[PDB]
Amino acid sequence: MEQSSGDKDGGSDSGGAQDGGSLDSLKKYNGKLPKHDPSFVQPGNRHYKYQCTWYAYNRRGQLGIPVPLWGDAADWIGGAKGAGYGVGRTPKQGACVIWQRGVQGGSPQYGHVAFVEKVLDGGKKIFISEHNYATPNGYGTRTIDMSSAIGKNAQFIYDKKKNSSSVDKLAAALEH
Repeated sequence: MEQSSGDKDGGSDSGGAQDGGSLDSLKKYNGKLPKHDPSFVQPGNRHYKYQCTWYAYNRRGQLGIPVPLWGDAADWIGGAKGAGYGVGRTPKQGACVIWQRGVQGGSPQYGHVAFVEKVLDGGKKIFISEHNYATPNGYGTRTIDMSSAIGKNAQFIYDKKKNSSSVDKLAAALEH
């Protein structure tokens, strides 16, 4: 089957919506998500490095948004309040979702953090990614329905910062 000379497929490049105007910070990247730096070092090494939170700090740094070290996964919503960050339930690209502890979609002891890769069907579903926390051997992606229990428990944290390359008082300094 051909339509010219061969058959090409590239519809998946539009398979999901980029949110574009995510936060305020992300819009300047034209909806393209910022680069990750494996070699980049973050001062957030004090907390649970084997927890979902560490993966979240790294990916939060990917987006060029430095955040203070928050205790445990569920704590992040409260920490955001104190740090002057916004919290919402709107699916926006890039930003990490926080599940509390004892809710569907979260790990009962800590809560759970995941990174939104895409906003699907308009914002019906969200596509998330992870490194190695819940998926062993490899990395996995999953689509969460915003209408379902998993999606309703997914809470989004919006950062006020769009400054990346600058020392943040909260991010780098525990004490003051």
